[PDB]
Amino acid sequence: KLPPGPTPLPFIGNYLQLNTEQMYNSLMKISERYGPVFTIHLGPRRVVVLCGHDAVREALVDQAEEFSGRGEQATFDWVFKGYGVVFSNGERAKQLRRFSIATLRDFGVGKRGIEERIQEEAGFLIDALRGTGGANIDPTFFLSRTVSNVISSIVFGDRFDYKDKEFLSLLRMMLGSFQFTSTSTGQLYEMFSSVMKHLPGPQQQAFQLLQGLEDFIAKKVEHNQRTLDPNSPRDFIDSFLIRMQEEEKNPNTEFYLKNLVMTTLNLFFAGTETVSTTLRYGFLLLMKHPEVEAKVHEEIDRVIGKNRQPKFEDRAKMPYMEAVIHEIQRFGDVIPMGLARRVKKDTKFRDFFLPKGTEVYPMLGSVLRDPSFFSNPQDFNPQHFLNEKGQFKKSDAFVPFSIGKRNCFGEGLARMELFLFFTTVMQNFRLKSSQSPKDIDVSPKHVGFATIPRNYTMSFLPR
Ligand code: HEM
Ligand SMILES: CC[C@@H]1C(=O)OC[C@@H]1Cc1cncn1C
Repeated sequence: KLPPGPTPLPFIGNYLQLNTEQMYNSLMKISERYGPVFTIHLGPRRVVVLCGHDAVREALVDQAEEFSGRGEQATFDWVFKGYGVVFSNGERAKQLRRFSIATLRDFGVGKRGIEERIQEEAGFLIDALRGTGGANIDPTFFLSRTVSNVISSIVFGDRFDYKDKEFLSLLRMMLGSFQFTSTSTGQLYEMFSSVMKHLPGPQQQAFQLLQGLEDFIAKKVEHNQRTLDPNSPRDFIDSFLIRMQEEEKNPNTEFYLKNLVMTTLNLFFAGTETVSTTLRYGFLLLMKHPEVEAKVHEEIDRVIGKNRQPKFEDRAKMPYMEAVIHEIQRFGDVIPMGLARRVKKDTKFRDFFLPKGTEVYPMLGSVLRDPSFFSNPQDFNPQHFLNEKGQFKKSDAFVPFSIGKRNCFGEGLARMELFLFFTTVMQNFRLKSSQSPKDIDVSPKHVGFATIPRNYTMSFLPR
């Protein structure tokens, strides 16, 4: 009645059929044997795995409500503990998601206000890149510093200074723990956390980075508290603190300190690392494909010129750039196995029975590479998103933000950011790699919770 799967063993589950370094390939390999909907045992964790566009959409959209539970990610769980918008369920989820979305729009998200803040931050990126003077640099932290400062404005009320030493450490905490969950040990940790949380190893260093992140947010919330102005909130924290006061006499409130810290961390973390990873990966692809870089240039120069900052609406007259960013997001597949769902009630899903509470892995990468939707899914080709007339072409299999009732509500911000950061950088610079285009390796460094591109250095050269 449960979907079919390989026969597990007590405690280790499907250990023998799973290569923890490449969980994605391991899971896809077994679906070729059992079909697109199958059961797996990640140690004692029983998970139903959804592969391909059809399986994922049918579950997460067509049976949207039944599949709207949030599952676990054991590493982030160590810090969040089911608190915060991301890992919440039921009433907690309802309240915090609703609140978060509204307060984000209230601070400019999806509006003129945050476009300007992205624009301003992009100029600061251009300045920093200008300052390198075309030298061979690691782009990692130039990018993350810029991305992070958009969401930081919303939640903390101001950007960090680029020379802020603490800001860099915050960014390292985010990079290191994100990377960890993408490694072989990280993915083993998803199977065996009940043991591994108490053992020495890479898990502990990731925990202490998560701890550093929690500590800063806690600290920021306290400062905000002692200086709070109930009539004029400066940031996301303030709005949340204001609601906490309004709800002090409701004993079943979801608005209390721990949910504040964790939601704030959720957004600071998700609002920094993913766009940063996507950008980092984008530029590596662009250097691998010099001819794609040239069309991006051709379009930018013809549509925007050189004398003004790119803006969000330039999107509509830039089908190629839109296709390029989509392909980067499709190819880069930053969240390859989505973020775990779970069934809200006993569920009938296409001839299978899934008991209430059953965890679900929506294999987002398998949709992004679904051969029914993209002609050459393993290649980087912006034509995946283009008409024969050269106009932009939507895809139902373009699901990097996932789909359904618990989909990424940072999508708006992220789309704007990607459009602005990519265009403004490509407008002002051309890219020079350390190695020859043929020698560049755009295969991932790590694939686990996230897809991480290999470490590289590069030059940003003025046009
Ligand atoms: C390229 C950029 C991004 C990608 C690819 C991405 C991807 C994802 C994915 C795959 C999920 C799981 C959705 C699901 O459960 O079906 C998710 C959830 C989430 N993301 Fe993003 N994200 C991005 C940027 C952002 C940003 C900028 C923010 C904050 C402004 C953000 C905040 C969140 C939150 C709060 C959730 C959980 C929503 C919930 O549980 O209700 N993300 N994201
Ligand atoms: C680590 C970032 C977010 C968090 O706090 O816990 C899980 C979540 C993952 C995520 C959501 N949107 C983008 N990412 C990378």
